[PDB]
Amino acid sequence: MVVSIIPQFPDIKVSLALFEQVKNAKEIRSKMSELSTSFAFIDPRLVCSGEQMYSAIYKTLIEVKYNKMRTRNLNSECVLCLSPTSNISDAFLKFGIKDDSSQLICLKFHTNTDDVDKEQLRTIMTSIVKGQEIEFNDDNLSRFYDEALIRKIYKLSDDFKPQDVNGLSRALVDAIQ
Repeated sequence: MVVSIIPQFPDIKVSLALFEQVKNAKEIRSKMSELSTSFAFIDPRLVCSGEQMYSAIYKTLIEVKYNKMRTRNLNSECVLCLSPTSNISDAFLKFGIKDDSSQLICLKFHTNTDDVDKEQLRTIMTSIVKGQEIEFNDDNLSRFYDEALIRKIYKLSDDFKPQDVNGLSRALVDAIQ
């Protein structure tokens, strides 16, 4: 897993873990709203890069710090900011894990943590998720995204013709920012 801190928001830490060969996506999805106070579970088919996720996390803390929290918690707020929609139920429907998900991103905002307990967190995540943790990095995210779904959901122009994941990513960061 990765623990990420934005310089201009020094008291917030976000942990990101990536899981593959996930077996219990259905069970997790059924408890998604209840689980949101502890984790967001995001469908990697919609996420092509780390910078996409970091851009969403930044946008989240900006909206919350310099505006208003629209949802019940930061984990959910981040899913809302990752998505083009203004409605959280729509964001969960599109970006949350699906019954048929075989990979997932597990995200958690820590506000009160002075120093994240990485072994405890990993233990809890793996108690909830039945799958194999792999590194949260661009090499792995590049494997699991679905350009078609991404194009449709972020409303990318058919004219828009990226040459690689870097180009696609850059356009998503733009949509998000």
